[PDB]
Amino acid sequence: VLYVGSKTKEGVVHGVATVAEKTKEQVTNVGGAVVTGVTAVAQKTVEGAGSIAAATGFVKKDQ
Amino acid sequence: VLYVGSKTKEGVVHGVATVAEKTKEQVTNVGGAVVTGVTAVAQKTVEGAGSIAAATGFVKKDQ
Amino acid sequence: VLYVGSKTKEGVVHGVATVAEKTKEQVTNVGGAVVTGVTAVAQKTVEGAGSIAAATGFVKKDQ
Amino acid sequence: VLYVGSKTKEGVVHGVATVAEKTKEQVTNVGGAVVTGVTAVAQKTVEGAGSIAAATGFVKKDQ
Amino acid sequence: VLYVGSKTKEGVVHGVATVAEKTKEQVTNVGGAVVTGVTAVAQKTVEGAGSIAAATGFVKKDQ
Amino acid sequence: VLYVGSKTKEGVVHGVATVAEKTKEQVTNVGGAVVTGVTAVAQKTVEGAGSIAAATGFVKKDQ
Amino acid sequence: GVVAAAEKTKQG
Amino acid sequence: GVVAAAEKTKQG
Amino acid sequence: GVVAAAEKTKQG
Amino acid sequence: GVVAAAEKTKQG
Amino acid sequence: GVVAAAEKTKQG
Amino acid sequence: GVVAAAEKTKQG
Repeated sequence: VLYVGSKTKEGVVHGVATVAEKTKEQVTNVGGAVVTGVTAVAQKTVEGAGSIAAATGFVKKDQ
Repeated sequence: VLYVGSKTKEGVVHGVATVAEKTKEQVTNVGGAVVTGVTAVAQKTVEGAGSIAAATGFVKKDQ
Repeated sequence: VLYVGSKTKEGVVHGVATVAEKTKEQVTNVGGAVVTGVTAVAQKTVEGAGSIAAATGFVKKDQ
Repeated sequence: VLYVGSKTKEGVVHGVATVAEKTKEQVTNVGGAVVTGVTAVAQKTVEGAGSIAAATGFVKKDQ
Repeated sequence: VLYVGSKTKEGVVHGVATVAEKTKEQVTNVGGAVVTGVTAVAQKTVEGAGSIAAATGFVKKDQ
Repeated sequence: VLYVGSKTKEGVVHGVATVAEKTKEQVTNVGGAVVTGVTAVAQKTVEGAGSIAAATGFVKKDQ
Repeated sequence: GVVAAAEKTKQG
Repeated sequence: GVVAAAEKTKQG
Repeated sequence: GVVAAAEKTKQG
Repeated sequence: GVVAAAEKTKQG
Repeated sequence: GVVAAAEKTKQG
Repeated sequence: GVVAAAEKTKQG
């Protein structure tokens, strides 16, 4: 019984319940970005960036 | 029974309940960014940035 | 019984329930990006970026 | 467009979210009645009694 | 378009989300009644009683 | 378009999400009744009683 | 007549 | 008459 | 008459 | 250069 | 340069 | 340069 660096928990999601009742959902984009409905998401990243729900219209970089 | 660096918890979500009742949801963007409905999200990042619900219209950088 | 670097948990999702009742979902994009309905997603990344629900309209970079 | 006795609503429950985090629940009865944890319950009754969460130890009625 | 006795709603449950995290649940009864965990229940009754979560230890009725 | 006694709804359950995380559930009864975990239940009854989650220890009725 | 009973002894 | 009973002894 | 009974002894 | 376009006409 | 466009006409 | 545009005409 030493428990060195053990029984850890990092980047965990559990026990999620969700109900979504809609009559008319309508997404309409022109030259852009849309992110809708992200749920029950977990991750762990080492030596690097971590992004889960990102949106970007555009990254225009000319000469 | 030493418990060195053990039984930890970092970046955890648990026990979430959600109800969303809509009659008409309508998203409409033109040359932009929209993020709607992010829920039950967890993460851990080491040596790097961490972003969960980010939006950016555009990153225009010319010559 | 030493438990060195053992019994760990990193990038885990469990116990998720979801109900989505819609009458008319309509997505319509022109020259853009749409991400809808991401759920029950987990990952672990070592020495590199980690992205789960990302959207980008466009990455136009001319000469 | 007359709408006689229409578009009614009687005995309805909707849009309920609940989280219950316990470490040790213990029920122990001897010759009695226990009701625990009633939620999201609806009903309609015509010409008769309506009971939802009732408890009764005993109804002893001898000769 | 008359809508006589139409578009009604009686005894309805919808849009319910629930999370229950326990470490040790223990029920123990001796000669009794236990009701635990009733959820998302609906009914309609005509010319008669309506009971949803009822408990009764005993109904002893001798000669 | 008359809609007489039409488009009705009576005894309906819809859109239910549930998560139950336990480590040790233990039920133990001796000469009794136990009802645990009733969910997403609907019914309609005409000219008669309606019971959904009922418990009764015993109905002893001697001579 | 009916009878119900319980008992929980724990030394230590 | 009916009879119900339970018992849980645990030394230690 | 009916009879029900239970018993759980555990030394240690 | 790239071009995208959409159009939805509905009389009635 | 890029171009995006949409149009939704509905008489009635 | 980039261009985005939308238009929604509805008589009635």
